[PDB]
Amino acid sequence: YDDGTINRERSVSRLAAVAVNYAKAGAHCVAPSDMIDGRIRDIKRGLINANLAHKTFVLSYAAKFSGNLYGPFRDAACSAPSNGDRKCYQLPPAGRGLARRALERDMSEGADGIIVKPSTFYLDIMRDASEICKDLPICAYHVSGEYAMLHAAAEKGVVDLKTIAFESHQGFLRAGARLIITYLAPEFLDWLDE
Amino acid sequence: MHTAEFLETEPTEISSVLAGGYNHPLLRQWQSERQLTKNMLIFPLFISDNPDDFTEIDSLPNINRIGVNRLKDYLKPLVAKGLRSVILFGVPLIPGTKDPVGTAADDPAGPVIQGIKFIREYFPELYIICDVCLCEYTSHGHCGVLYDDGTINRERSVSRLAAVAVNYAKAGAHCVAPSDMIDGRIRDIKRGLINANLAHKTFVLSYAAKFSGNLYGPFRDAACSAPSNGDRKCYQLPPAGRGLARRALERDMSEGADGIIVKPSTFYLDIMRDASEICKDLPICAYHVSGEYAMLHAAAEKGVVDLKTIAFESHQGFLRAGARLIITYLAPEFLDWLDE
Amino acid sequence: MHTAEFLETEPTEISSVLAGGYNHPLLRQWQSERQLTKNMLIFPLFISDNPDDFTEIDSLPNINRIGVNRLKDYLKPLVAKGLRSVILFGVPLIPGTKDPVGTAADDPAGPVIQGIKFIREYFPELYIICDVCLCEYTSHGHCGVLYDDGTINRERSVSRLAAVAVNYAKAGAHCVAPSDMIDGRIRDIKRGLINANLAHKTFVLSYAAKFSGNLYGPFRDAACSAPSNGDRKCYQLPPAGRGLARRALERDMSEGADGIIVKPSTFYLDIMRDASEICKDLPICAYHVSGEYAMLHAAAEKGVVDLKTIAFESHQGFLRAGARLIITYLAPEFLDWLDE
Amino acid sequence: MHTAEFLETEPTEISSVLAGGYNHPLLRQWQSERQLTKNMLIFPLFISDNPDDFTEIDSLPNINRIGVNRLKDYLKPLVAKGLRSVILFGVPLIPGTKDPVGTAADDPAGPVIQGIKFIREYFPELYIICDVCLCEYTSHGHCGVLYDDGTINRERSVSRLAAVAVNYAKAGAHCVAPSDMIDGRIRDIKRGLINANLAHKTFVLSYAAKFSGNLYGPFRDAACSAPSNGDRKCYQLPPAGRGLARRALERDMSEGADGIIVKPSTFYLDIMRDASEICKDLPICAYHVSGEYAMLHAAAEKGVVDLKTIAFESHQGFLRAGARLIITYLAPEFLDWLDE
Ligand SMILES: *[C@H](CCCCCC(=O)O)CCC(=O)O
Ligand SMILES: *[C@H](CCCCCC(=O)O)CCC(=O)O
Ligand SMILES: *[C@H](CCCCCC(=O)O)CCC(=O)O
Ligand SMILES: *[C@H](CCCCCC(=O)O)CCC(=O)O
Ligand SMILES: [Zn+2]
Ligand SMILES: [Zn+2]
Ligand SMILES: [Zn+2]
Repeated sequence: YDDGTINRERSVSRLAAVAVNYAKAGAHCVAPSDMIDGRIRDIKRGLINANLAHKTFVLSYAAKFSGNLYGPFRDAACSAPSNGDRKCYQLPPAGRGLARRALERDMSEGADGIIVKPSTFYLDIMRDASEICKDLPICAYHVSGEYAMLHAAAEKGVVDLKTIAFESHQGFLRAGARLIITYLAPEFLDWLDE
Repeated sequence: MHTAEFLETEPTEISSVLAGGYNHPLLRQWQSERQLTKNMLIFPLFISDNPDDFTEIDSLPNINRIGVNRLKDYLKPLVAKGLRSVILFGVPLIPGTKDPVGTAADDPAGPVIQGIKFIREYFPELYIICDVCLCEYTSHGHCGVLYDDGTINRERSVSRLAAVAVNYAKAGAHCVAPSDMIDGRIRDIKRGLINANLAHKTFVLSYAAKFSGNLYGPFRDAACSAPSNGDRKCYQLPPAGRGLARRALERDMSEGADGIIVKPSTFYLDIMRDASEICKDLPICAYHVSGEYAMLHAAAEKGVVDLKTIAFESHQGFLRAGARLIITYLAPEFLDWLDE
Repeated sequence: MHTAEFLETEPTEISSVLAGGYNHPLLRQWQSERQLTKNMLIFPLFISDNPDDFTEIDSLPNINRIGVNRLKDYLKPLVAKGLRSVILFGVPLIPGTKDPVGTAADDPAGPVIQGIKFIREYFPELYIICDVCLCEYTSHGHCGVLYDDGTINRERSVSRLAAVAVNYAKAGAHCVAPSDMIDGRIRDIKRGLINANLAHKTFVLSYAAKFSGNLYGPFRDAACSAPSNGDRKCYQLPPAGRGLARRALERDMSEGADGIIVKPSTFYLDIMRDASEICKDLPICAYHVSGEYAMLHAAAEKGVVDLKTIAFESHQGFLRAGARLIITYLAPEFLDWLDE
Repeated sequence: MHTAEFLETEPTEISSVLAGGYNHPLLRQWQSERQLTKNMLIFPLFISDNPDDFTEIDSLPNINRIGVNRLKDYLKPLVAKGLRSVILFGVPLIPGTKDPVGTAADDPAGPVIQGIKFIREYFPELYIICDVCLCEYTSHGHCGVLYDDGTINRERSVSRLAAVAVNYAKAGAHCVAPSDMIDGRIRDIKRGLINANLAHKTFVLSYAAKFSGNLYGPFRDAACSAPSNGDRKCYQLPPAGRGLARRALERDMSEGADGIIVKPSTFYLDIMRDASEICKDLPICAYHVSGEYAMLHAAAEKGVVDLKTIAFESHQGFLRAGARLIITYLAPEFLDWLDE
């Protein structure tokens, strides 16, 4: 909006277009990560009208929280909320009630799956999701801050990288996830073999 | 030209609109099921049998091993800042003090009981929790009395444990927190307290869901006791074992726990949630373990995160998952922050 | 002309649209609550008291009766392909070896215990499960000690059974799987293991929901023992009895089962689901029975189905219904397939 | 000597004792939540456009393709034995009769509608169910109208389907059973029936949970139509997909299904159970598929099982899992057996 807060209507309108265009280009799955109210509905409707809903997985970041764990990401995809705070749309860390409502909402609006982000620090929300979205695949996102915290701790000798990597990621599966987005995927491609 | 495309959309459904509930700073407080207060905080104390002790524990940043004559000067600022509870771990370093049956566990001249008498005299408003285990007192560093083969002897171990716990309560501990994970020990501790006419005044805070893992590093570097010859996995639950943790939670509640501890904490938030449903009528306590505590200190130092920010995030995480109590090495920092 | 008519319809409701979730090969993997892995597989072994045995079991395609000196050569390829667990059935063929009280059940020179010692020595990474029953050892071919009239004697039977199970664990079995279905036997087996100081290391895997039926054909043709004079229906549950199976499941869990077996499997998938709710905190195991296994081999041979396709369909069926373990005669084929 | 050992045991706990409930033949009837009756049975009919047809369907033992002038002589013994319901599948073999949009589906001179008029006139006590799909009528053998690329066109397909279903009801079908699995088709069929003033008298029996698999073999060998160029997996649910089946069940109920079909049956008993909870207020119907039916015939012939025994076991299995209806090719045998 002219004031700087977010314009729901024009934003979701813009977002649905992008998602559809990614699917037109050949993406199998779109994962909206904006957290703007009602965007999954408009993305699903957009895919329907484009005759792509029958082949596009909508993987919503349904429970995405504000926090101190996104550090390295901004240092990669170069984009950190200049002038403002992404807390008026990311949920507050203490807000379990809102996350539960956001989970039911995205499922009801057409999500085929949901992402919980960050992961370790939100395992209880993953569990909540496993009950509310029991018929849907749940995906854990091990965020750059969580990933950097493990690398740092190991380097300092607090823990062993591979041990704490398997512990944290088995932690996702214990809490209800059956999918994991992780920067340690290349190491896991190796380890799971042996 | 590639121009910005905008799809036609439907009017907003009311059911979509959540942001009305967290647009303002005070609303993100409204949205919390429990808010962090000072009396929620339990600070662990490692008591040495050298009474003039004050030794830095290598891998436990800003945490030390302290003897009785250094205790009042260390605990006075904290109690005057709002500290309400301590959890005691004894670290007897005198040679000859460890033995097969963990005899020194309840030695009246031992660090724990002396620590109990100290605090009871000089800080009688302080709530005293005592860890109950043999690992700190055994020659082999395990949490119970072994069989000749080296596995654990359930019967003799719980028999030994109940004695210790009762003795800690006799000495004046308000709360006993058994951390051994040996099957059925809460029953025998409760029965022991009953027969000693102390059950009506002793809180039994069970480490009901305690997991094996890579997060206990600095602790062993403090209370000097890491499972020589063997692995504490045959009694600590496997990290993937949600089913066993749920069963262990129902068991300890049914055996008399007044409260339960989930340990470690951040990495087991889903188990805390499980506990909040199964043990809904009981206080649930999070233990932020030395490995978790050291991981945060390390990450901050490296610039990955801000210590105080991630400390508040992690600990509010405990409250979100169902805990209303927190055992944490960051209690002294939180005594400061909660004021401002 | 008859032309193709098309009714006017409403815009698509989002609530109608599911295909977004399974349009791609990797999504049909995403959609599974559990994926089939190699360590899920338990392969049954029939051990003969003739140590040089290797006899084809007529009605059990590609499955044989093997003695101790033929075991290492038979199990070596499998363990090196990923086999992690075996379930042992003894087949004593020596005359004079069967008797009223099933004495040979725990004979230290008997096929089971000798099989246990063999595997423990030459394959110490293998997890050993022992079937626990008397039917293979009794003169009359029934699963417990009878009354003079021929019905089963609960007390003496469970007394006899607990002894056998404990003896198998003494000999080194990691897991005992009682398959008799006699009321209360899990309690007495657990108590027996407790008193022998073996409960802390022995998995009790109860055949909690075992049904009467037409699917056990080849088994009797292997372990030579089909209910002479009588019917095993007065202890196996009736196929229509869902209520009894549910009660039997709660009972065995409450009596100490660490896991439960549902048998047969395909034809009882709804009971597996029932078990997944009642015994939600316990591992559930599917037993693909010799009749089910022979039915698939027969159907394929006749061209009704493809063996490997229907094998993966049936066994993924177990995982869908709640099982995370499978006892199956197709384990050797699955050791191969899961690789590719 | 190795003697039979017997452990000391505790008195019997009442909670252990279940056998009091199934010791007698009439009790295994008491124990059933539903008993199999004759009016539960629905027999499929394959109607050819050659009215003098009576051709054996290779892979469907004792089942044939029949034209209108052979129908009364074939259905008379059955109706007089207790048959109450039929499910019609048309098999138009005349050249030029298949086409892109499945025009022949609701051809008034087509086998289905002619079959409807036949039965309505000569067997007006018979309840008529019509399969609703395009696969039997399309040039490419798929269950809906395709996009140029070959995937399925949801809108035009459901539009085409609703027309067919309504037309079957106009012709006098009592029940329509859509088997295409295309998202949202039940809504449009119900709306179509409403607008035609037929919803008050037409049962909509949805194939809500229909899975991909290896069990449909003989069917394609009967109704001649197997997915040329492609795979019916992008609309049939994956076998491992319990979550999708549960969602599909809630969807079809919410869209107006009066009943639901689970197909295949034995191999999906856990889904039947799921359905019994989600669609608890609706009749649930089991479809024993041609592959399942052929597998039983094959297994019996090979001696693995007894046909009638395993037929009663499997079909009582449907009732145990929650079904109160069964579509089965063994209906004629069951008309006989249920009498004795
Ligand atoms: C980006 C969506 C996924 C979270 C990035 C995860 C990571 O690697 O840190 C938006 C997140 C944000 O920067 O607010
Ligand atoms: C000690 C009981 C509490 C866990 C220690 C927490 C910490 O600060 O690391 C026994 C744990 C063990 O070492 O196994
Ligand atoms: C044997 C216990 C497991 C069932 C055998 C499974 C098979 O391969 O057929 C007792 C079953 C019995 O014969 O009653
Ligand atoms: C036909 C609908 C009912 C399933 C046929 C049952 C049988 O007798 O095999 C469509 C199924 C298909 O061929 O995909
Ligand atoms: Zn300990
Ligand atoms: Zn038996
Ligand atoms: Zn079709």
